[PDB]
Amino acid sequence: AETDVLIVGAGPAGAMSATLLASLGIRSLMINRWRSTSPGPRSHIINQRTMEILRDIGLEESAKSLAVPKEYMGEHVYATSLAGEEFGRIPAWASHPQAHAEHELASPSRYCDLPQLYFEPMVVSEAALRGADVRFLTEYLGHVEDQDGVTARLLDHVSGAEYEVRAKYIIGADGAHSLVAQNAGLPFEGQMGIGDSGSINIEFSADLSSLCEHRKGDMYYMFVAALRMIRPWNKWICVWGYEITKEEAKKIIHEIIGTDEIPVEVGPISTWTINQQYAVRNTSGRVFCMGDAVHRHTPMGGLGLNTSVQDAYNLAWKLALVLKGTAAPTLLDSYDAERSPVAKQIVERAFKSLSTFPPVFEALSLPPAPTESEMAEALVRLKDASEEGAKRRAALRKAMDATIIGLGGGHGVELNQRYVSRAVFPDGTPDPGFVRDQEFFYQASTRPGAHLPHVWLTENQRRISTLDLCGKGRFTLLTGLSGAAWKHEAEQVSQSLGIELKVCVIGPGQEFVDTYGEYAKISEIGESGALLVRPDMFIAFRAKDASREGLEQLNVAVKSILGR
Amino acid sequence: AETDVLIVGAGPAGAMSATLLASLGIRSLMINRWRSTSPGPRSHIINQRTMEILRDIGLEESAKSLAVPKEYMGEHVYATSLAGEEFGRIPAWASHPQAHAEHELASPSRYCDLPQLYFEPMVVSEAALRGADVRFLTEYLGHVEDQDGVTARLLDHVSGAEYEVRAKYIIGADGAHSLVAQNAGLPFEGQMGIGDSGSINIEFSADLSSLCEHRKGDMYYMFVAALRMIRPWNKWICVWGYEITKEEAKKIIHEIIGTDEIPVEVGPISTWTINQQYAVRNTSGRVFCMGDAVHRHTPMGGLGLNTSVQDAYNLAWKLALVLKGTAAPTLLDSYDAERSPVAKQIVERAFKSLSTFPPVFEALSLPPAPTESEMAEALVRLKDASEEGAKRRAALRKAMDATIIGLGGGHGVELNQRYVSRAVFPDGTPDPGFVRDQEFFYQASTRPGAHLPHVWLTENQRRISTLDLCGKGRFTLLTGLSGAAWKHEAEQVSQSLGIELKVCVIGPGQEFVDTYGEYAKISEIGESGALLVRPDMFIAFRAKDASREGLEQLNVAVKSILGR
Amino acid sequence: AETDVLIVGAGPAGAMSATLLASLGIRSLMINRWRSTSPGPRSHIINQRTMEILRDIGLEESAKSLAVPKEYMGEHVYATSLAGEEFGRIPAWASHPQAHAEHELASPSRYCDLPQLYFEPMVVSEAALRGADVRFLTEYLGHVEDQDGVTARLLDHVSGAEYEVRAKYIIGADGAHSLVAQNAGLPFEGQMGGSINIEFSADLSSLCEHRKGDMYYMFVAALRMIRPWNKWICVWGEITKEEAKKIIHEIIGTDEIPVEVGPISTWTINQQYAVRNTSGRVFCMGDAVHRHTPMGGLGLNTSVQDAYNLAWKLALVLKGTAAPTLLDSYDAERSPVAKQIVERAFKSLSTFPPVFEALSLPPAPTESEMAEALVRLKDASEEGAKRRAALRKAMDATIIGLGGGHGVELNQRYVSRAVFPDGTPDPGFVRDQEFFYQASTRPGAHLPHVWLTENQRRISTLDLCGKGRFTLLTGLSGAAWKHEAEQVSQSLGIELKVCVIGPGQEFVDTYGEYAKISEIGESGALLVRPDMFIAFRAKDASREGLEQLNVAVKSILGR
Ligand SMILES: Cc1cc2nc3c(=O)[nH]c(=O)nc-3n(C[C@H](O)[C@H](O)[C@H](O)COP(=O)(O)OP(=O)(O)OC[C@H]3O[C@@H](n4cnc5c(N)ncnc54)[C@H](O)[C@@H]3O)c2cc1C
Ligand SMILES: Cc1cc2nc3c(=O)[nH]c(=O)nc-3n(C[C@H](O)[C@H](O)[C@H](O)COP(=O)(O)OP(=O)(O)OC[C@H]3O[C@@H](n4cnc5c(N)ncnc54)[C@H](O)[C@@H]3O)c2cc1C
Ligand SMILES: Cc1cc2nc3c(=O)[nH]c(=O)nc-3n(C[C@H](O)[C@H](O)[C@H](O)COP(=O)(O)OP(=O)(O)OC[C@H]3O[C@@H](n4cnc5c(N)ncnc54)[C@H](O)[C@@H]3O)c2cc1C
Repeated sequence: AETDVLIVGAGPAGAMSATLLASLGIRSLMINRWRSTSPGPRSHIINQRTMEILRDIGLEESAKSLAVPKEYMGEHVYATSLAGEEFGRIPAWASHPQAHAEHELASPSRYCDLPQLYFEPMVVSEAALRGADVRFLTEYLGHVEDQDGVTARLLDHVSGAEYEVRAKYIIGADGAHSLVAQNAGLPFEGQMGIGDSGSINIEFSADLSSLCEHRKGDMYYMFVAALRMIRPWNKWICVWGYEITKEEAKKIIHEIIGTDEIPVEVGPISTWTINQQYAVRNTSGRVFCMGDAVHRHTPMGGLGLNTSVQDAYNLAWKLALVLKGTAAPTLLDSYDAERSPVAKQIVERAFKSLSTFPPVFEALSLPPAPTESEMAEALVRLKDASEEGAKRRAALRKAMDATIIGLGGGHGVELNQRYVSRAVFPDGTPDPGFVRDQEFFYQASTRPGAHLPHVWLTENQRRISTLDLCGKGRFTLLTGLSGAAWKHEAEQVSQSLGIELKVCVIGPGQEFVDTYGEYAKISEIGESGALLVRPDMFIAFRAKDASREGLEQLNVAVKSILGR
Repeated sequence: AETDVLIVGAGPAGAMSATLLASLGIRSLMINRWRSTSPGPRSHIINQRTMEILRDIGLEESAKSLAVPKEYMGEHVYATSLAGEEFGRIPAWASHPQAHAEHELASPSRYCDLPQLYFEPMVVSEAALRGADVRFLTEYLGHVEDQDGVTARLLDHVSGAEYEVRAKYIIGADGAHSLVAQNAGLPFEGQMGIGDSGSINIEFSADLSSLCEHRKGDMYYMFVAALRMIRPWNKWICVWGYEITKEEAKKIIHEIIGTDEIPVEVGPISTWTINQQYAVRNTSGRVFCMGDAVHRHTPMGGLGLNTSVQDAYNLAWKLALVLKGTAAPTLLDSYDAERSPVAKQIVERAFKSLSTFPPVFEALSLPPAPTESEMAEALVRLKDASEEGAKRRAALRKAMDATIIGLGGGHGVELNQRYVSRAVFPDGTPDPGFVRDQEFFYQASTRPGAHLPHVWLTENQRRISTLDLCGKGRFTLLTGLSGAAWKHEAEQVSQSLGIELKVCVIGPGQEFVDTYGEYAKISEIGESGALLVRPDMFIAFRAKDASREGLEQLNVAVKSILGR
Repeated sequence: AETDVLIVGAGPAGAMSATLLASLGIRSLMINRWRSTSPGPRSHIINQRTMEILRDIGLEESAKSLAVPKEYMGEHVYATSLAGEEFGRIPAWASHPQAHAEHELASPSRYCDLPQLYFEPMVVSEAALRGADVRFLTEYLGHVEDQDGVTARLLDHVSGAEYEVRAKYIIGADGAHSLVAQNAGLPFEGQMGGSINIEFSADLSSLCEHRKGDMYYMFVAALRMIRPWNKWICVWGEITKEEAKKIIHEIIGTDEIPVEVGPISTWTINQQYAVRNTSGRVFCMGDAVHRHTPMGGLGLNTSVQDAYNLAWKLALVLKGTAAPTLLDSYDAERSPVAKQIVERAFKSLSTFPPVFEALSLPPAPTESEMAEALVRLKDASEEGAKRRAALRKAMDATIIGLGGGHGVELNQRYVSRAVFPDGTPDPGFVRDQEFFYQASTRPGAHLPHVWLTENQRRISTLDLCGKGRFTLLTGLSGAAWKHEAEQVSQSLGIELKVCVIGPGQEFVDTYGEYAKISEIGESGALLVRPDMFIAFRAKDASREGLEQLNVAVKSILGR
């Protein structure tokens, strides 16, 4: 067997890698050890960046059809049981109107709930239909790198046969115990969170619409076990901290529903164990790891799947340009530089969220483990008509509010990627800062290294996002009428370098129109300046004006970005 | 390699076979020669029976989310071009209110438009997630039957390796040139339709919502080329009768749109060639063929995919009962008996529809091939203010009306399955007839051999169909309060035979309630009578009353149905 | 004071009369004794004919905004209480798919639920905004007819003043104790044959949303939706205390939804119909000429249709384009509708009693008697079967009064001087004419609905017509009709629009459903009154066919 890229792993990072490469005409073989995509929905939260990627490759409309919308997600209930009395609620998944506005402003896409159970086959299917070879029941066993490519050895769980694959690169998308990361010898750090422990996950079916429809929520937390909607509102899952459990789980569930009179049907029961670590480096020679393979962490914030897919989006177009000989192999160095700091920041963030929960119990004057008599008292203490009862209600409210960082509040974490690499050609301006907390709030930036900011233009008097002008596996140059020279400069650069760069001259009477003036407003530069946008939506070059010197630079920057 | 059932082919008949078997705990391996599910949407019409199957295995809600609804499908336009003047319209896909009522009455499910492009991965994915092994890039080469099973030889298009699979049965779901049907030596009949010829199919993208949204339709026919919505209303395909075609197709398209000012983007271009035949027998020893493998025909009526899936639904539960030793292998004889007559009837029906089109041209006083001057005159002749112009307008209207048999009018064809086999235990009543034309109109029947009729009951004051009580890979017995004895008779029969049969006693204060009285009305028998329903929704046994003799029979009928 | 038409009464028949007359440029003065439109919800069902009238004067979209749509309306529950066990359901208001199809086929409009409480001000408002003078707190006291008009005496409940109004005609829209009908001396018949109504508020959505119904009958008190699902009224067949809340809790079968008891009012019908609706210059309509049970909700709907029949006639006569003989048709056509609806509404009362007999229940049941019958019904016996079937049969038969009388609603058949007969015999109803609408293009019938297109958009044959004028429908081969209609129009001084339906025309028979429903050649014509009724039908465009249009119009107009 021979391919250009062997993709070990078929979860979110692998499938997306296969889909993007195929889209770019790169031959790839993607392998999974197991029979199917993943039996249970491990991750459900889809952030804006993932939706943006889905939009760019034309899969957002399917993702949207399938997924529960944002409006359903908002009501996060803390309570004793589902049918019991609430302690309080918090506006999760950006459902507070101010959060929602900040959310809407940051992207054309929105939060939805879409379980991995559904997300994966949707992407594996599209990988297959696009150029990509896909082969499950096939186990990566190891590989040996030489100067020209790699040779992987595979074990075929249908035939019993074993075989080799020759490839130019290997992507290690092989999950939380990446054998590909071991064999490439990737250093890992931040091993210690607390003592290693995970969770237990029980799927079930029951029609609790009568308890959910007035107060629609992605999750309901009981003091700590979580009830998470899989479909609204009949498919569910109970999660709690941590182990063999029988069809007694069915009592636990009843007690988590606070009532034993909805018919329940207990599905599968799985345990999730996490050792929290991030790879210091994600690349070794011809090997590139991504997804859980380089960042292993708590589910808090649901950053994993989303960061996993973004790893794939960073790498794909880079592999493709190198494979085609339009970019030097040095281009592949910026994968580690851009995407390695994201791996540490998200493991650290996901862990830090866990510490926002104890204060909820403290507010309740509760120990880490509480007797029901203990918990029943805390509820009484909470309806106390005294100033001490006030202080207490306020303390609980403050404690609850603080958990939001892990439940839709980390907009800054989701969006604020800053890239420093050879891939990103610096424009000479200093880094401006975040005016506000950079974990809670997205700050739009057009400085090289930042994601292209969203704003609405029109095409045929119809709204189109600045993002929809870009991507599609190519470089795009955005300017305005006074920067007409960019067209020509971009033509000469594209001929000489054998690369595709589309230029869009936004303005009145043009194909794309700055009809709300929001482009002029967000660009940070004169009408005649230009922004150059990577196939992965990131700005790699910024021009203040169309002046000759400004025009001359474009070539220097592209060459530099390509390693040429 | 070893499996119980080798499934050659991964299209609609194979995937559905794999999904159902897996659901029944039967080990299966399903193989496809190619990289992906199918690149283009060959078949889009999903009839009620398919929707019913999707409902029973819990995939209807996904099918529905993904698919264009019935209301969109109705407006069938005949015209010169999309932007030109209509000749007339017909209420396609049962959009006439009387058609719609007949439609709604016949099933809990409804027509939708869902291209194969989407349908296939949805089912292949669910097969995989359920027990089934699935392996693409693997070619069936032949097999040799012996007394105990079969040995297939496979060619692996990734490894280059070749290998054997041992299986107890083989399903030949391998399409219009089934190698499995050749090797099993299946006789084929009705070879001659006319001279063998097919069609050319051009995918394209364009935003013709401005020409489609006021008059929403599944297809637009131009005098004969068809414009078919893939997604509304921006993805499309042109089909005409028939050959290399370049990016000139793009002119053809413009002329089929009647205008050259919507931006068009020309996708893939494929040719469909059909030799119309049906297999006289679908079974030979341990081999069972289904789908296009046993019925090859015109798309008129879109019966293929739907009949293909129904073939799978007939067989699966039968294989499973035999594989488990609860049924004799004789049980497998009724596959040919029930499903072979469906194969001939649908090839013949699909062909016969083609002859409803010429009279449209005759009404137009048009030759088989017409010069534009010829066609432009016919339009003039049609606005003529004379009695001869009247006769002409009426003739065209009559001609157009008659095409409906192939565009949603064949409800009888879709639903009127009648089964005679060992599987179906006859109750002694004669065959009642169809009061109305049996190709246009569904006639509900509870006589053994017919599909269980749909009507609404309630469960928790919520509507539930008689169909939702049944299926799930088991036998179900429906009766009423006065037939309480059925419970016990069914218990004794199920113990002694080692089989699952669920009994539902419908009535007031019961789990399921005949709240509209529609069950009493549709059942054709006293409250105390029983209907026994196969896992495939077909009635196999009918009891007039709970009398001892009536009660004694149940055992005789089940034994007989199982071959025991 | 002076006006052309004094409209006594401001309910549905009066307001609609004022609105239509104003629309036709006729001066009218509509009065009403009371402060407001009516406080009570009263009649709620709006049938297709009323909806079509609302469509024609451009008020359907507003009617549809206010109203509960048909899809809410279908689940008719019979039960012990709202929160108790159902006996069964029936598909009310044409919710059975076959009923629904028959319904949808008969008209562009559909059943909705819109309480009088809302319907009335919407129409009184539109009367006022269109030419009409409207004056509440003003009581008709009597009148005296002479040769040239009438003089009504009015009592003004604001000023205390009393005053005279001179008018050409008087419409007696003054309700179930018409003083206008008494003074005109209208004979009444069918004097051969009261309810209490309690409004309340309560959020019973938890009991109603999975089973969406216009009404819930308890065994016999009715729960009726005012707004879904927090507004309610309890009806059954005298004083009441605040104990009324107690009755309501037991009708809800539970006392745990907060309830808020609104007004409490009694309805006391005396069932009669007027043999004649017209005397000299007086014309009565609405409850004034047909008084009956609510069964079928035909009253309001028939009331408005009375107004639609008369208005364009008064207008034509008032303008001198029609002889006063044209007014004679109003009794000829509307009076048989008045008897047929009183008789129908009463006959529906007979269906309910069997439902008890199926239950082996006395007319007045005790809670134990009625607890036994529910046991008797879950019995696992052949005699339990016969009984569950007897109850189902009994329940099914009530549907004639709950959406099943489509024939009653639509099957109007006018014979009179305002309908020019075409020589064909009356064809019959192939099916029961109380349950099933039968479309007809024979003169005397309502113009049948089918869809044409205009700009490739669906438009009903009805939308081509009306608008207070005569319309002539034909096809391309009947092009001569346009000229014949112009000559006739000029000579008679009366507007008649001609529509030549066909390919390349303004209106197109795009589905061929016109050719199919018309009953005549492409070159034939149908002439449609301002009230949607066919008054003339020609088979083809022959000279004799053409020459007859003028005879028919002259004849219709009385000239
Ligand atoms: C039970 C469970 C529950 C979870 N719940 C949540 C949650 O509630 N919220 C949340 O945010 N996150 C959750 N996660 C985390 C989530 O699954 C990860 O973020 C995500 O699946 C990792 O993406 P990935 O594609 O990098 O890795 P994976 O999705 O694990 O993909 C790795 C792939 O590589 C394949 N593979 C592994 N080894 C080999 C080999 N030797 N040869 C060939 N193929 C191989 C595997 O079969 C797999 O298909 C959960 C994970 C699990 C297991
Ligand atoms: C281009 C095209 C357009 C069409 N358009 C329409 C339309 O507009 N309307 C309509 O009603 N119908 C249409 N059809 C018909 C429709 O495709 C069939 O009804 C349906 O796909 C057949 O179902 P099936 O699963 O039995 O066969 P298929 O879907 O053909 O499945 C057969 C499978 O077996 C596999 N296979 C074949 N040989 C081997 C082998 N030796 N080893 C292993 N695997 C093998 C194939 O890869 C394939 O996956 C179209 C068909 C085509 C090809
Ligand atoms: C309490 C009640 C409940 C009802 N419930 C239902 C129901 O549930 N379902 C149903 O189908 N039908 C019901 N009806 C019937 C419905 O109200 C009638 O069909 C409808 O109101 C009659 O329309 P109308 O305009 O002809 O009469 P009305 O609506 O009574 O209009 C007559 C108008 O004339 C005015 N008037 C009377 N006398 C004089 C005078 N001397 N001077 C000036 N003005 C005068 C009155 O104020 C009134 O506004 C109910 C009627 C009542 C009274």
